[PDB]
Amino acid sequence: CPTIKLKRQWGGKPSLGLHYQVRPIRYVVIHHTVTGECSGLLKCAEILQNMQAYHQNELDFNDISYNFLIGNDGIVYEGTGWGLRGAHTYGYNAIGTGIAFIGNFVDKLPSDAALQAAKDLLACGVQQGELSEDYALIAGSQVISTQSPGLTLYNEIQEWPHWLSNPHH
Repeated sequence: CPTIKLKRQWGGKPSLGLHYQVRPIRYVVIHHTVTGECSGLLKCAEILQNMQAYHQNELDFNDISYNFLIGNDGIVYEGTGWGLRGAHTYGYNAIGTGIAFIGNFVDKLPSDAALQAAKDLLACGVQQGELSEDYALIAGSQVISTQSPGLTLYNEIQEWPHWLSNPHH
């Protein structure tokens, strides 16, 4: 079970509005940030802080759009966190957990540590009752008009158990 970097622990601002999710959650949506990569708290916190500010100020979201975000270091950074609605995926915020790999993975994969942290996050979520034992894992590109999480990353995750090939758009 990965130790999650909580919101305060990376210097993030409190959410401007809470919307509680049903438990358990049935969909996990995978994204990339279309940002540079990062490792370690110092560079990861800068990106997340700027991203949250952009989401709250320019995009009018209550908080950083993703539920969780994962760095090259293989640490899971709390975005909206478990049980709270983000704004990462149209039609899948209330009923989904949005997980973004930090970086751009059209042409490359995230680090092995990032990929393993993600699998651990999903298994622990099932174990803790955060996710349905038969949760569906999907790419953002399956359900909204986007390339996220990037073709290469997309090719990776369609091989994990729980991948669902036909989620509703």
